[PDB]
Amino acid sequence: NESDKLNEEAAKNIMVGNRCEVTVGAQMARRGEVAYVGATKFKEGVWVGVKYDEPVGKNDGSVAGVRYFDCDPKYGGFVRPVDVKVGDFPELSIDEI
Repeated sequence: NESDKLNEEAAKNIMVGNRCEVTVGAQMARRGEVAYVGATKFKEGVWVGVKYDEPVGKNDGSVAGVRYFDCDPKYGGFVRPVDVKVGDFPELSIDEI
């Protein structure tokens, strides 16, 4: 009950194309771009599909044979809106310093 409310609230400002940072549980934060926001076929509620900067995801934009977005293998992930912050989150990389 409380979780659905928290997820619905967090999703209101999450738009496809937004840069983002994903923090799932204990894991290291990972940045990418929002590729999907809304309901899916695999579980009820709101999901955020992310196209990650590094191959640190779990999918290729598809889950259970259903395509939701396009990306390379291991660059995609689906997480709950509460685990996603959107804003100016540029790619963590240093060319030369």
